[PDB]
Amino acid sequence: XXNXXYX
Amino acid sequence: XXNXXYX
Ligand SMILES: *[C@@H]1O[C@H](CO)[C@@H](O)[C@H](O)[C@H]1O
Ligand SMILES: *[C@@H]1O[C@H](CO)[C@@H](O)[C@H](O)[C@H]1O
Ligand SMILES: *[C@H]1C[C@](C)(N)C(O)(O)[C@H](C)O1
Ligand SMILES: *[C@H]1C[C@](C)(N)C(O)(O)[C@H](C)O1
Repeated sequence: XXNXXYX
Repeated sequence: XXNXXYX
């Protein structure tokens, strides 16, 4: 991954 | 806020 969120 | 990221 490497991005974040939260969805 | 309350959401995340990262931008
Ligand atoms: C999500 O990423 C942030 C940034 O590194 C960190 O501070 C949180 O503990 C992690 O859940
Ligand atoms: C989200 O990320 C910030 C930055 O590291 C941190 O301060 C919060 O505790 C984490 O939930
Ligand atoms: C991350 C934060 C958020 C977008 N407010 C959420 O609580 O809805 C999600 C489930 O986790
Ligand atoms: C959160 C993750 C990311 C989008 N890959 C970033 O490193 O570019 C940003 C600065 O922090």
